[PDB]
Amino acid sequence: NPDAACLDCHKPDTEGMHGKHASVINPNNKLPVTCTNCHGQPSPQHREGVKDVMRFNEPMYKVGEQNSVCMSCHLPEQLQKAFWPHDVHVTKVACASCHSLHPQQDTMQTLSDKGRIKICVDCHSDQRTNPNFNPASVPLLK
Ligand code: HEC
Ligand code: HEC
Ligand code: HEC
Ligand code: HEC
Ligand code: HEC
Repeated sequence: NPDAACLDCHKPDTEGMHGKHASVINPNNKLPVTCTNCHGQPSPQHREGVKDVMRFNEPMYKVGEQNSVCMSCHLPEQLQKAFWPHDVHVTKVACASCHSLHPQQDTMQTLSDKGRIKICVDCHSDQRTNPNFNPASVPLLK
């Protein structure tokens, strides 16, 4: 269990993977998805706050760096078929500004029809009125 190493320090509930990715198979190796598949690997300096592991929806990494990890498994063509606005956001805002992957359910998969339009308004309006908007880290929808 390669996840057990992380869970020696991290909280198995809130920092455990309890969303859909807990039950999926990694298309690259046909094994269960592990922590490092999304976060990469800690260095000896990990506890100090260094650019070792990936951090999602936080200011440390550029949008392109954050989102590229998802694309080690996901396919841009298929994302379009699921939800058109994906393409224009792939390089522009953190995937995790919308998706929540650690909890038992993802906020995006439960949105009503109205909610799927309100997210556009909420974040685009924030960009117009918030001088400190940072596309790498948006707490708005959380
Ligand atoms: C203790 C020896 C740890 C082990 C083993 C792992 N993690 Fe860790 N992690 C630890 C600390 C004390 C911190 C805080 C560092 C800081 O920024 O001040 C972290 C941080 C993370 C994060 C970032 C969370 C955040 O605050 O934004 C992630 C995503 C993370 N750690 C992941 C992670 C993974 C994938 C691990 C196994 C490969 C792992 N950690 C092990 C402590 C320790
Ligand atoms: C492989 C190690 C993956 C990485 C890295 C990421 N995802 Fe993933 N995800 C993966 C699989 C095999 C599946 C099942 C569907 C499929 O494409 O085969 C998923 C599923 C999702 C979903 C949908 C969950 C649902 O409600 O059905 C979402 C929203 C999703 N994934 C998002 C996502 C994001 C934002 C990622 C980077 C932070 C990411 N995934 C990485 C495999 C893998
Ligand atoms: C809000 C504007 C979003 C951002 C930014 C990202 N995603 Fe998304 N995604 C969003 C919604 C509302 C949905 C549900 C679509 C539906 O009709 O139910 C999704 C879906 C996905 C999926 C699942 C697709 C499927 O086959 O069912 C995946 C794998 C996914 N999203 C991944 C993903 C990635 C990798 C993103 C950053 C590049 C990303 N999403 C951003 C809303 C939003
Ligand atoms: C993608 C499929 C992931 C896998 C597998 C793991 N993590 Fe993750 N992590 C991912 C995202 C998109 C986020 C942002 C929040 C969200 O739920 O969407 C995170 C967050 C973390 C954090 C920070 C938690 C916080 O500050 O609230 C930590 C410490 C963390 N992740 C660690 C971690 C561990 C130990 C994992 C294996 C059990 C693990 N992650 C898997 C994406 C994904
Ligand atoms: C942050 C949490 C966002 C949410 C939710 C949505 N959008 Fe967005 N969008 C966001 C950023 C940071 C940018 C880049 C702005 C820039 O100046 O480059 C965008 C961009 C768009 C675009 C641009 C298309 C283009 O001219 O190429 C469109 C058409 C767009 N966004 C639409 C859109 C929709 C329909 C959303 C709800 C599903 C939505 N956005 C949500 C940030 C965020």
